[PDB]
Amino acid sequence: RTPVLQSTQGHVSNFSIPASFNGNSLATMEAVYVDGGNAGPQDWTSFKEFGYAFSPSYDANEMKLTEAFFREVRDGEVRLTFHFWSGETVNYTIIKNGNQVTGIAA
Amino acid sequence: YRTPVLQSTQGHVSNFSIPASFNGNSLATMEAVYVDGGNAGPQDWTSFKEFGYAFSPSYDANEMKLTEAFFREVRDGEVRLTFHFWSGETVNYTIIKNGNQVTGIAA
Repeated sequence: RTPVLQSTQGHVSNFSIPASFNGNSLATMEAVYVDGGNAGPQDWTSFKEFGYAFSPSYDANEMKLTEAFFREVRDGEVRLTFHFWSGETVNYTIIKNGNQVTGIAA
Repeated sequence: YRTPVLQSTQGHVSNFSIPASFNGNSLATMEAVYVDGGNAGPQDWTSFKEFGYAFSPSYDANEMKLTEAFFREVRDGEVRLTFHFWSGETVNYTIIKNGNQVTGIAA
């Protein structure tokens, strides 16, 4: 099953993507720049750290991307891949300008 | 022109969403002041709160989100919110915060 993600506009300090949880449990998230390169904390991997960089908020139907995550994102466009306990992946695009971030669902 | 608008609700500070129609409008900003005076929410120096940080419209879901960060800077009690659209026109709403609980009352 693939319940899934809304477009949104937010701030780097408490950015949340509205998310229809009902379905799945999140396993991990990758982040890469559009034109290649791992994005976010730990440049040596595309896969980010649960809790530190991102965390699902099942009660609130939100995916949080933390401020620590955005500290390691160069202004621009980033594609996120959310991996669930299979079912299956879900892409999402984020555009970061300074403190502003726009999120675009696939 | 037109004023589609807001429902009463009850929630927790972590989350809080006000049911909202959407249409007509697009939100421009939101003010928050205590009933007894004083700017409420993050940035005491202005009544006008920060779009995206303190609040955000959720057009697809017909909701106004007030974030947890907003509430962290609201002293327990009663706050009047004034939502300003592009433009048509303002809409008042009352929130009562008690600890982690919040009640929202429509105009």
